[PDB]
Amino acid sequence: AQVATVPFRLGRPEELPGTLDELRAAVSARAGEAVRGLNRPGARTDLAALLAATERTRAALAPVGAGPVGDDPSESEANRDNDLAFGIVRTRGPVAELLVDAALAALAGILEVAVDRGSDLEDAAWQRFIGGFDALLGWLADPHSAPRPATVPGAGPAGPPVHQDALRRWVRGHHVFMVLAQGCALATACLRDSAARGDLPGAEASAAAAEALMRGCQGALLYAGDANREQYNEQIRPTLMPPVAPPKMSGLHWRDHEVLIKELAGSRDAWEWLSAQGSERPATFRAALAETYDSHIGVCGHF
Ligand code: HEC
Repeated sequence: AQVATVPFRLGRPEELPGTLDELRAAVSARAGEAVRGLNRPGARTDLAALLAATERTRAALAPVGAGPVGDDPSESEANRDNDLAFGIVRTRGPVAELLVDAALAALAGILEVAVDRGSDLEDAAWQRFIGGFDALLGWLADPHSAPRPATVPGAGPAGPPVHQDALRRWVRGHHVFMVLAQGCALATACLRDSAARGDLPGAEASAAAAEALMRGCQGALLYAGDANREQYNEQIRPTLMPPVAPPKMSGLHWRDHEVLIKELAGSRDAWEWLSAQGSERPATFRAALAETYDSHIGVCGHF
């Protein structure tokens, strides 16, 4: 709809790999490709070369999309209308590798607006918001080491508010939601599995990935509210037409979010287990966890 790239191809979060070995054999080859693309020389000089690097990468990548899913018996209309509302199409194929394409696609969508018209988001919140991609792809490239944070160029100050540019950031922002939700769902399932199997190094890396993905979602919720408050201001005009409403998420029941909170639940005993074995991630995660829950205010309706 010229506000976001549609359809946004995405995997079924239920089919996501569940253990650190199944994740690596499935996604580490395509993720490491994407990591090499987003850190090739010159790509981090400014925000412009980062967008060009994002496009060269996903262009070079052999697309894995085996078409739309279609007849899905596990999908409800509460999931479908929620998927339609933001142009999401569930796509057949390597679900983990699709998450790599969705990440590269959603990031490029965020980078277009910030190159033409900058961003009034704080330079500290801007970092964790983009670093969530570096976290996801860096960890997907090597699910057994904590991802090391790379440099993220700044954004210019917010230029002239173009018509419904806060709507472009509202739809393009919700794609980052489902991208980062699936990723954080992985690192929790791997943390749960590694903990039960006595994989202490694997538990540490998965927790580190989940935390940087949680901090990356907090910055995604600030970016969302920045565009929703700017939306609330854009509607003081009395409109003789029926006032077209911004697409909203219909309650907690969007698919990737349903999976992530189920993963987060029942992962309780693993976080306490990491804290006992001398880890420092259990503390800084609960920080990012509460920071993210607070950041729903101003973004989610039923909230
Ligand atoms: C509106 C729909 C949203 C959107 C845009 C996001 N979340 Fe979620 N979330 C939502 C609700 C209604 C609730 C329950 C609130 C309550 O019961 O008081 C939640 C809860 C969470 C949680 C807590 C999980 C738990 O307590 O076990 C987390 C961690 C969470 N939500 C994460 C999250 C992230 C990372 C989002 C951006 C991708 C996000 N939410 C968006 C509803 C909504």
